[PDB]
Amino acid sequence: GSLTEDGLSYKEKFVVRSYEVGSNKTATVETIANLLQEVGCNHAQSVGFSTDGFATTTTMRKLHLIWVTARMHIEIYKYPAWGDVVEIETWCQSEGRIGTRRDWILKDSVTGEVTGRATSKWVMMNQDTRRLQKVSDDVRDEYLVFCPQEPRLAFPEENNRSLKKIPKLEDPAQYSMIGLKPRRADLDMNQHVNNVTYIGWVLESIPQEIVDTHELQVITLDYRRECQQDDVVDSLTTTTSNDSQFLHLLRLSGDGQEINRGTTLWRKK
Amino acid sequence: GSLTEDGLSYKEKFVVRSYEVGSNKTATVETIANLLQEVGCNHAQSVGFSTDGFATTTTMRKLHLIWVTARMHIEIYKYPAWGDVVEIETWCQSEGRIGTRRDWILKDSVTGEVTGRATSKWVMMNQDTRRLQKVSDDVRDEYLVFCPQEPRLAFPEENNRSLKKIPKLEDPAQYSMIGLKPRRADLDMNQHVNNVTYIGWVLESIPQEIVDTHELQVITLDYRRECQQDDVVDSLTTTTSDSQFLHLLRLSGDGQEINRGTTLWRKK
Ligand SMILES: CC(=O)N1CCN(c2ccc(Cl)cc2)CC1
Ligand SMILES: CC(=O)N1CCN(c2ccc(Cl)cc2)CC1
Repeated sequence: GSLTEDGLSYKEKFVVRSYEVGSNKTATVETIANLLQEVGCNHAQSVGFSTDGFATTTTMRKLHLIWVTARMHIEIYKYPAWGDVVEIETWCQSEGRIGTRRDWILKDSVTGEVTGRATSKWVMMNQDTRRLQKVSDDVRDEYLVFCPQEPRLAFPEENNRSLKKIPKLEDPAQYSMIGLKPRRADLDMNQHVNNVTYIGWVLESIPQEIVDTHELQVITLDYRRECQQDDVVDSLTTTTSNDSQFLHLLRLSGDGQEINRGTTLWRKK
Repeated sequence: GSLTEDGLSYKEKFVVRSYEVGSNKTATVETIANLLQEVGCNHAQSVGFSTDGFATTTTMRKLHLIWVTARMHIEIYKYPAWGDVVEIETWCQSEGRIGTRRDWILKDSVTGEVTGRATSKWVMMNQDTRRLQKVSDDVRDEYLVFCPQEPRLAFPEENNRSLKKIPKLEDPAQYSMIGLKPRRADLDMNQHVNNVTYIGWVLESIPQEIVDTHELQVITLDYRRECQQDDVVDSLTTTTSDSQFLHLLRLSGDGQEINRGTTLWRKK
């Protein structure tokens, strides 16, 4: 991997592994999400930011401040097959008062065609209190020199899917998968549940018949609260719709405290 | 990756990824196990065998025959750190009547030192009936041309840790983690639970204090029965001692055994 010529974005190539593919012999959306996270981590390492997933500065670290994902939106046109080389380009931009954004473009290395795209919205928060806080000018100034300042969007369209408001699923859910718990492989280096695990938990309540006869085209996920190492989660799904659409909700098994909500769009094979 | 000069082994390099490391910022044993499986798959692809994990021949495929792991034994001296390059060499050998074997040597790419080693025993069986079958001479002959015929062992010590018999844990277990279920990420391309998931399930019943103050040095795991997509598993552990543990994975309901194993941990 390497920063591009203008130093305002980062590119990396990946060969799809045997354990990274699903029933179609192509990479799963969780393998894609792991790769987006990996290239974001390598971009941070390339310019001196933390490499723990929070991409902090020394100033943020002494104030116990971190960057946290508020929303992840992924759209895949073609899932790469086992042994294929996928090239991923990533960049970040400030959105002032709303927070910050990281975008990605996935391409087939052989043809150069865009096979997928993703965007994520981030907010600054105190690590201990979990209270959101506005980024100071002195912290912001350290990041702007690594971002393009002219808008560069992976999703430029007028009222695109990445910005749509997601409603809360109402009981009873059409489908459910209960008692989901994270194991040590689901945790990052700081013992937090990896964002990719929540994607897997959302998809667990999709009926296998849909998975067998459709391909996942779009996934949007809002992150409201962290699932702790010892928490148990319920995954709820209701069909909202050639295409199938679902509304999703992840909540704690006991009190029903919401941790995530999202929507998925599937296309018939 | 590539076959070596003599064509009797295969080598591949891997750079450790950010999501592949544990609290020590070094690769987990599950990341190592995934890499061993990956290099075994690439070795099969490089000489025309199936690439689904069963490394079958056309003849085996028409008879519904597969190679299945009976035992996996891994010993790690140094876990590679995030961003390090690890080189893995793998080869396979026939053990006649006992079944077959795949071995691996892990090295630090920069220094060339051996950082780990692994061995696995395989048996042939019918995929539908699950009955073990003796390998025919015509099937065996297709594989021998890709194996060294002089013994080449990752664990040569006479009656070493890789060959020790594992006893069955007796109730009550000292520690337990119950109700473990596989999700779609735990399945391979043919919807079977990946062997690496069972390693993760075994380790779930190790107390976090041990994980926090020790490094896993050796793991031996016997595979008795497959956990299906809709099965629920209980993971049991009892200290037998460095720290040593006896492990047992069984179905949550009837207590049917799926795996047994032992782990050895070294104080940090
Ligand atoms: C970990 C990660 O991908 N991100 C998204 C981009 N981030 C960012 C922060 C400040 C400014 Cl001015 C611009 C961008 C925060 C961290
Ligand atoms: C999947 C896997 O790792 N293996 C290695 C050992 N195998 C093998 C079979 C026959 C002979 Cl003669 C030698 C070796 C089966 C495939």
